Amino acid sequence: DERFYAEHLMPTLQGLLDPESAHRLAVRFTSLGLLPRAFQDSDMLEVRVLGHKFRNPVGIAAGFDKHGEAVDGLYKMGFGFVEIGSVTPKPQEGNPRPRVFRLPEDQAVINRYGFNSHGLSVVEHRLRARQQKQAKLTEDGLPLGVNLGKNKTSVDAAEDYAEGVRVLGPLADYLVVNVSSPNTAGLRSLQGKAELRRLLTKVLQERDGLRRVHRPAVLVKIAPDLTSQDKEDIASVVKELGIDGLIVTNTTVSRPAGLQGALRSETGGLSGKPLRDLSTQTIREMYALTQGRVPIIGVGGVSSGQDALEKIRAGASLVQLYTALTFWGPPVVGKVKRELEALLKEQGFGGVTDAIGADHRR
Ligand SMILES: O=C(O)C1=C(C(=O)Nc2c(F)c(F)c(-c3cccc(OC(F)(F)F)c3)c(F)c2F)C=CC1
Ligand SMILES: Cc1cc2nc3c(=O)[nH]c(=O)nc-3n(C[C@H](O)[C@H](O)[C@H](O)COP(=O)(O)O)c2cc1C
Ligand SMILES: O=C(O)c1cc(=O)[nH]c(=O)[nH]1
Repeated sequence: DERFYAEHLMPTLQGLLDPESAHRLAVRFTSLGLLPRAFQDSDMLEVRVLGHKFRNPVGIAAGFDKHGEAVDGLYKMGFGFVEIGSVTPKPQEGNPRPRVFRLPEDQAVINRYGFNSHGLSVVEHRLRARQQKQAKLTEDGLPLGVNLGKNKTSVDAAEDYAEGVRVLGPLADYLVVNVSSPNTAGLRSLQGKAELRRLLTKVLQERDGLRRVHRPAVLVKIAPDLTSQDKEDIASVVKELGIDGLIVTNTTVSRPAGLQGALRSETGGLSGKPLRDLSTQTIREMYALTQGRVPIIGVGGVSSGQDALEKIRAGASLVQLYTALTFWGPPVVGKVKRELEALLKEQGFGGVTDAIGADHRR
């Protein structure tokens, strides 16, 4: 029940556990399938993109399952697709705790995990243990994405991503080159035109070298804090290299006027409601700059069917959410899907596909 989780369970749980502990428990419970029984996906929610079928367009954003420990439990939660990561080549602990903060009054979160990761090797074996099961899930419209990061002390960023492509690329439907984390020094500078072109050329060559059935689509995840110039350059490089898609957006280092949370000034990436429209507008811009020819996964502040549809109409073929789950719990997934379907009908769309980029055509 949506009300029970939102009004009693989640609030109570958050009053007993600090945010990081709550997240750990969340991963455990999800991996064990301890979830409230979930909404029947209708044909209207089906979407075909990135060379795959997605039974519904709502996925779990990177960061919740960083090490690929609860993939099956997440599909059970109702997500149309799952994205794990970010995963770094070698294992690393990330930043010291506390590194995640709740801003209840803003329905937001600020985190500075710093790419805490079990590493490629561990995640590789974890995914291989269910590789064939995933193959059937994917064929049944439930794709898997793998988000790649880089180690804090890496001297060659491009090689870190290349290694991720070689090790986890064969186990993913799509790979995400995450160059938008605000918690790794100098990482976002990789979004620059020159560095991005060099980086992505290497990533794509590595990807193309994989055997056909193990060749994933490659997407780039960008920040919501890019200048107009940065966006023009990214769009240019994407079209030049044939990048398969974009994930828009990661968390923001900005602090919108109006934040009420006592922890609003903590260093880190802000997620949730305060990021919603900044992300939607970034999706709108990237869609236009790419002439609607580059698939976009919209992410940032999605907690309702309306939030999802606004991003879809802005140009997103798929959407993801994370923060909303931390406030409303598992039931939010079914809620978003139910509201989205109803809105699609009310607005005269035959299905999700018909609504993609609709705002640009009116
Ligand atoms: O809650 C938090 O403060 C934060 C996070 C979080 O993962 N929160 C969740 C949580 F604490 C849970 F218990 C969740 C779950 C996960 C699965 C089942 C659940 O129902 C229960 F507890 F009754 F079993 C609740 C969940 F999905 C979260 F996102 C991530 C950053 C901060
Ligand atoms: C606690 C936390 C950890 C995250 N970790 C990652 C990560 O490792 N890689 C990544 O690409 N994004 C990461 N993100 C960002 C989310 O994938 C997403 O882009 C962003 O939070 C906006 O969506 P939301 O408002 O629904 O949370 C993280 C977000 C949070 C809140
Ligand atoms: O691990 C992290 O701190 C992190 C990575 C990322 O891409 N985004 C985010 O908000 N946090």
